[PDB]
Amino acid sequence: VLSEGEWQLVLHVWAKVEADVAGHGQDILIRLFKSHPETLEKFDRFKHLKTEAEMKASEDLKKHGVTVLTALGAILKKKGHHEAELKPLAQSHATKHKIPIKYLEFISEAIIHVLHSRHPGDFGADAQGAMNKALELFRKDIAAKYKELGYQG
Ligand SMILES: [C-]#N
Repeated sequence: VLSEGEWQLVLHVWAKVEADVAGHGQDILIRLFKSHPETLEKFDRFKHLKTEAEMKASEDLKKHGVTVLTALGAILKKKGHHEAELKPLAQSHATKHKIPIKYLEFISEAIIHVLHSRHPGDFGADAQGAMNKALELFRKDIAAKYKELGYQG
């Protein structure tokens, strides 16, 4: 359970993301695909992008990044009361896309890295700690849903 103070830190930093969801989305995804190209193989529509330049050029990837961050922000804003939001998400990622929890840890790293790169002054140790806490809660609850749906991790 995160405290109100920790959620305030998470939401405060998230407000910076909201100023440019598309920009942040591109950075986070490109980051993920570069650090872990294996995650790219999971996206049929993006598998062919060879370089970072091509990724930035992709209109579809930019649209996708918006969809991802929009969903994540809606979850974070629930401050832990996200059971209903997690259900559809857990089902498509477990059953349809087969996304191991391990990949969710990789994207969590990508998010933290980008926030650190783009907002040093607002992403100090405490803010990063609060953000890490929130993302861990997300992964914990998503993993539980995985088990219930027959995927596991
Ligand atoms: C999902 N990206």
